[PDB]
Amino acid sequence: PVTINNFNYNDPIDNNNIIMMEPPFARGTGRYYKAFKITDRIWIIPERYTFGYKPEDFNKSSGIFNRDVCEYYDPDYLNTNDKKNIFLQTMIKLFNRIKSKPLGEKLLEMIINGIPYLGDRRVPLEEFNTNIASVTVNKLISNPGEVERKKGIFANLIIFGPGPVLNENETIDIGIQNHFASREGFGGIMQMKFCPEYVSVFNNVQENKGASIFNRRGYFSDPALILMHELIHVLHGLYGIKVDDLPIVPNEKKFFMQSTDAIQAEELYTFGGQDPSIITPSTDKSIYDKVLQNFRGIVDRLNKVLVCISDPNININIYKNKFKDKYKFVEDSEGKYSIDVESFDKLYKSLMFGFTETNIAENYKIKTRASYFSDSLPPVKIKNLLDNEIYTIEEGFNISDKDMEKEYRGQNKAINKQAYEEISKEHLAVYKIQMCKSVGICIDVDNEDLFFIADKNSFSDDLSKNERIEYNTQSNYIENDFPINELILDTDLISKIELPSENTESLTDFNVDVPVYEKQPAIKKIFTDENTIFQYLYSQTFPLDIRDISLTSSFDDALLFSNKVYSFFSMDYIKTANKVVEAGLFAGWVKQIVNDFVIEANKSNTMDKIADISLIVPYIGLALNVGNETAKGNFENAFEIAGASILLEFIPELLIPVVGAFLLESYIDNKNKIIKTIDNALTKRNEKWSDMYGLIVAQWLSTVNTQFYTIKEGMYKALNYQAQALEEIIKYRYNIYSEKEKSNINIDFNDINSKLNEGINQAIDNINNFINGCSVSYLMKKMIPLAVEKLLDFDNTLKKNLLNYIDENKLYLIGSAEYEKSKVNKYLKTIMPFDLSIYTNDTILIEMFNKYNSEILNNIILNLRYKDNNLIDLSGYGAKVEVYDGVELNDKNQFKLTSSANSKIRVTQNQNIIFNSVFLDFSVSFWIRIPKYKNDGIQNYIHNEYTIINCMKNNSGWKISIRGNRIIWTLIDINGKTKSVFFEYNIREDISEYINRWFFVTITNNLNNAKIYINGKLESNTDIKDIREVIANGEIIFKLDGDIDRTQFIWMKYFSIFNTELSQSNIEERYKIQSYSEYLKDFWGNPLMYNKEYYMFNAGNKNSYIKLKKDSPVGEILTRSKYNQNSKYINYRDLYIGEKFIIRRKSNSQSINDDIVRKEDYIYLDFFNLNQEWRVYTYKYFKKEEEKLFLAPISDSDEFYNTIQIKEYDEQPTYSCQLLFKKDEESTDEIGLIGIHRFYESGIVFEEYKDYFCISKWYLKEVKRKPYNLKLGCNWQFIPKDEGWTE
Ligand SMILES: [Ca+2]
Ligand SMILES: [Ca+2]
Ligand SMILES: [Zn+2]
Repeated sequence: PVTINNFNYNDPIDNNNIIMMEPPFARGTGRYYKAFKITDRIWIIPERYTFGYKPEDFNKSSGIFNRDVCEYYDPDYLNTNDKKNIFLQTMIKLFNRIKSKPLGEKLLEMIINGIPYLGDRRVPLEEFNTNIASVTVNKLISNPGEVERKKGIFANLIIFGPGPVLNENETIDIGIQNHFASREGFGGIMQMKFCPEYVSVFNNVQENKGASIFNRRGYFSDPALILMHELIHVLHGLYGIKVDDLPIVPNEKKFFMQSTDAIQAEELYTFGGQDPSIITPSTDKSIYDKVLQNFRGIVDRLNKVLVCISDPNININIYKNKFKDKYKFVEDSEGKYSIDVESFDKLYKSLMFGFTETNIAENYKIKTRASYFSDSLPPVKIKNLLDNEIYTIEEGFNISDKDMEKEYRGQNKAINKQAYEEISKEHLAVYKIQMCKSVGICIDVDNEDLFFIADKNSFSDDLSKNERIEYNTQSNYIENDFPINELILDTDLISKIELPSENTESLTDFNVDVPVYEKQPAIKKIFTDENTIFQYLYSQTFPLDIRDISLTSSFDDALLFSNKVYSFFSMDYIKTANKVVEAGLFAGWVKQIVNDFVIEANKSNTMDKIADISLIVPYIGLALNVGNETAKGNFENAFEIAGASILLEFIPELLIPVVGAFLLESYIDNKNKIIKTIDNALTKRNEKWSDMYGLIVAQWLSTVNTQFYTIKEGMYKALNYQAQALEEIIKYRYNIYSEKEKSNINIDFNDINSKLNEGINQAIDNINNFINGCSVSYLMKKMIPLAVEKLLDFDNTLKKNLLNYIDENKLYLIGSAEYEKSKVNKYLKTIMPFDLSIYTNDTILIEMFNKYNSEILNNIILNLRYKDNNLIDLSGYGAKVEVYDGVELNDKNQFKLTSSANSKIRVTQNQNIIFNSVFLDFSVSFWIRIPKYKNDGIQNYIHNEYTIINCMKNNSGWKISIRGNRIIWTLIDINGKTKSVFFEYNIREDISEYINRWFFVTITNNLNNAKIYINGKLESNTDIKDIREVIANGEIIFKLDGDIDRTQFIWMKYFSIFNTELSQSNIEERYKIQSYSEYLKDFWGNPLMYNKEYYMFNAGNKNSYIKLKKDSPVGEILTRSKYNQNSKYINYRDLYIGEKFIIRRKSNSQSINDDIVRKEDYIYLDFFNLNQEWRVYTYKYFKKEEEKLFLAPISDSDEFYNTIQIKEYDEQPTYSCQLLFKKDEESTDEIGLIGIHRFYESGIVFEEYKDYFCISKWYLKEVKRKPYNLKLGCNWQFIPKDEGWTE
């Protein structure tokens, strides 16, 4: 158990637990400090830390010590005894809060027992030397009047009050002759500058801190966690493992980059959480090795130590025993000390990954920042930590009895205001970057708001070095984690060995290196005329001395006029916001513009499913103009084209080393070692893959995700500014009225602000998801594949290497040299799948990942789309696409393959996308229109199979071919074994849904089946378990190839590939998404047009058509003629028959050229009678359920309705549409729908039934039934002449 001593600042000196100490950095001169022993080996000195600081530095000046801290100054802190005593009592409570839990008590116990080795690098191995400034510190025994008697003592930790900057807590170790004992295994006296009342403030952007913009957002820190954070550094320092290694260093070549001090891996380990992942596994191991090496040096000293000259009273055994336990060395029955790998490993992990701020915060239920790389904010002052009404040893601020326990409400700035006070900005110092334009207006930006981007130098190149594979060689992995529960329950973790006496001989060699600090300018100017994020956000603010503003979509005016504020919301929203109204209409207006705000903010949930993009926040580009001029042009389009990478302010130069070559150890005649060797090189190869991935994740987190975090923050600020601006306008407008008018104006600013705030929170969530999705997208498509390339390159080089090896030893491999020849190939075969959770256990990151991977659209490895008269791949994987001259394309994303040699498309697929699941698992989807066979060429049509899409590599692959009325899918495994599945549509039907008609195809493949889907429905299946490997990433060729007729062609649209098997659900869903359009379709499936001749088809009367009756102004219904010629293979009904209709537009007399017919349009339905154009009418006064339509010349009789509204009642994809007659555009009185009705006719000679072109009210209720009755006689389709259909 740990004992926390008690005392008052005025208690008298006793030279034991209360002394006059001579601090290490005083170099043995200067005055002493009243020091209090709070526990063994730990001292508290309630005075300001002055070593290395000028006295005036304690005042706020025009400078700053650290560029990334809102520094608070106060030279009066601790300038009295009562203050010093308060400081003491406060420290006592914090230490008490700390040991209040097992985890904290152990940290304290580990620290107390982690006494520094007696000596350092300069000391001889056979000796213990206490006479160095990292081991002994002196205390003055003498009477106040002389330094006559000084005594030396051993100490582990000395804690002072803060230096010039109150909120800049720090742990310092002792350097002597340019070396640090605490960094080389010995350990040494640790010091700390600490301030308990002025704690840091932080807030999680992805989360809602009270979810109120008009209120204080954020959380303040539990000073006990802050202290435990520093105590972790102390623990590292004491055990001598606070080693230096390759640091994370920020790139600063660009003005938008954040400037900050280099960050050592130890710093990130201390914080824990995601941060350790920024330290590559490479460096992780480098550090592990350095520490191990340091321990080897100590264990060797223990086996050599003989005497201690410095203190003749030191008991060598007592210390050898203590140090043995400290470092967990093992001693044989003979007394020989040696390093035990298990014990070391566990001890190392415990100190670097067990004791972390993250793990501790979690155990003590204390809330803290998300990552070391989180924007710092202005600190707040806790009112009184000594008041149990506000802060307790057991719960800190989150006191349950006060209901401040849930959701860390006790640390919530908006909820626990009685706990703290805001700080006088007048005393805060903040490093700023002043961006001036070469002219000239200037903008100040906090160095915090810039983009932190790790320079390439931050990462290890170790992967590029050679490796020696020997029968004994083994893998190397360091899990950046540690089971906190076992750490807490570890029985032998805490020493049970006697702590030696702290009294020793006085220190006489005061040699030590003292740091010297100095401020630097708090403002750094830079010149740039760039109008990126910083400017855009700026243009959205206004001066405090200005209260009358106006919104404007002009970024340039906003900058030029203080009364002008930029808004990235809609033109309409902007106009309404600047409107001015009568007091009596003000309330209406307030409700209107506020609701409008929420609408605009909510556009953050926009979907773009047709472009295979689920979520997109359209206004991000206008709001920040971040990355590549994202404020110009249409953002959504730009995004569809280049994706996530267009949002980045800078594209990072990744470090992807060529994996060092392997060197295997040969063992002549030894059939065992030779094999081991081989096996090992294999395993090692896998370690190389993992290490490479970690290297990637590390760079992604510190150069990419960091930028995206900056963007999410920028959006939060942008949205906040918009609300503030609107609020400003509202207040201004309202205050223009008289008190009398105001009294009668019903307005509740609390509901307004609540409305805004809510709309913002919704938008923030959408924005956060969109951005995380982008980040993960960039990782997986722009980073990972490049690592895969070099990793596969490595594999190959290793492949021959291994073979050539087995080769040379085949002798000593005799009758087994074979069983391993394959063993090698079959290993370097199946590669390693990337798994984020392997390099981190951060909940947020893991979830981002799983979310991404659970979105089918991300399984798209090829998506050919039309753009600026050209087909490009928008999968994001960069496939190269060559579209040759003979290929015709349109902006309808339709492309045509002809019989010409140059009607061809070549796709060079990305070779670095994992596509070899090792069982075949992928899908292909596309729309197609296959022309009808030539009646005189039917034999060749059914006989000649021709390839349309071929993807082969080494006589293995897949292909789509066609033989007449049959489309075929074929696979060839590496052995030449083939399998196919096909879909054949019937060519003997009166009317076909497929011939010359656009239809959706989808082919799925999995270890067991090959399935063909047509329009969302499954049509064919083939068992493919037999098929072996199938190379599928070879070149893809789109071209007709086979004995085809010269007139043969094929139309294709939306060709795409997924590296997985699509479910019936996904397929049905893709069918619907791609079928959608505002416009109606024609019989063939192309968009319906105005001023285009069409024959009419009836879905309810397939073999019926319309003809003008000879003696009557009506349309009679005749039976379609059918295929005349003979042949046992074909049969169909003629389509180019009946009257030739033409759809005419209604409003806008902008001539009658042409255009697209959209659902709900009003039209005239005409047809050609000889040289004239007639029209279809309805007698307004028919009284029966149905009426025969009136067909006559164009005129405007008041007895006939002539206006028709085209409709779509079917909610599922269809080429049918319906025609409605309504009183007039306005009226909601539906006269009826156009269809066909049966009539009984009995003349003097003939007696029969005869169908007519009618209008009918019966259809009105029928079209509402579900499912939609496709057979309804009111379902029509328009057939225009098409080269794909001849009769
Ligand atoms: Ca790591
Ligand atoms: Ca302005
Ligand atoms: Zn730290």
